[PDB]
Amino acid sequence: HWGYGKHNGPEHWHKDFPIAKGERQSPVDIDTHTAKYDPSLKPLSVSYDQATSLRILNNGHAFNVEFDDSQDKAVLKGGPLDGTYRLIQFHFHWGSLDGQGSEHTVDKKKYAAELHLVHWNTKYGDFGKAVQQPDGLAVLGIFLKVGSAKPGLQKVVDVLDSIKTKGKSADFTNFDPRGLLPESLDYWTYPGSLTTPPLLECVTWIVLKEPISVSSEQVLKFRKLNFNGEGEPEELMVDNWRPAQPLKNRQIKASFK
Ligand SMILES: Nc1cc(C(F)(F)F)c(S(N)(=O)=O)cc1S(N)(=O)=O
Ligand SMILES: [Zn+2]
Repeated sequence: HWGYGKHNGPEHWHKDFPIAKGERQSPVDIDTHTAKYDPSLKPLSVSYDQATSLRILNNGHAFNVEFDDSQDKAVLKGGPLDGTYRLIQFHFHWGSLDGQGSEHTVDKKKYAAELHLVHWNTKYGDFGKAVQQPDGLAVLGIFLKVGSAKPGLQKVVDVLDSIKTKGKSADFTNFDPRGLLPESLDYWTYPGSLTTPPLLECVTWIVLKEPISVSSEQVLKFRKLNFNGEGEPEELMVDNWRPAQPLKNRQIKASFK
């Protein structure tokens, strides 16, 4: 199965998923001097007040905090988006050390981790159908740097002990994702793909410029998770990030000057 190891990592994915070498793959390096401010971009709208979390799951490569997307509650609109995108889940990518972990990079700078809030275009009916469309998903990416603790992230941190190994899940209701957002919604956007297999090119990426700060203790607990299943040799869940891919025929647009 695909993973992030030497024999099943990012450099191997193309064999089972040829699209890995496609024309709009993610992540990418964001060259802040080449990104162009775009006035055609409408205001970004993040409406998470009615978000309903359900549970958290360790899927063997990261952990997903799932939400009830059977109704329009937590939605992302505006910005480069047309229509309404419903929040289905969020997860993170992190490193073994503070100097690495993020998937997107800024002027080649790697952050300690990266938060991905995944949303799907409601005009497609369901997530499975949305991922087969060029504009099926919108992922809001947020960088994490080590410094002060992020109060809104602690609830996630303290439940990780209960889902240490692959396949384990735990009830995770009443979690408010608004607590993971930085002050500014300034962002960069470009057409890309899922950063994990099947690497489908169905994502409109919206990466926030302002990172949130998390404590060393908080990220340390992320690093205590396991890639392996219960009762198997321990393989710490770290460095579950895909490196920057060729930008190719794409221009990254900035919402700010
Ligand atoms: N866009 C998306 C969709 C999924 C999906 F699988 F849920 F579809 C995942 S996953 N494998 O980590 O859950 C990850 C992403 S990402 N890293 O591009 O934000
Ligand atoms: Zn991701």
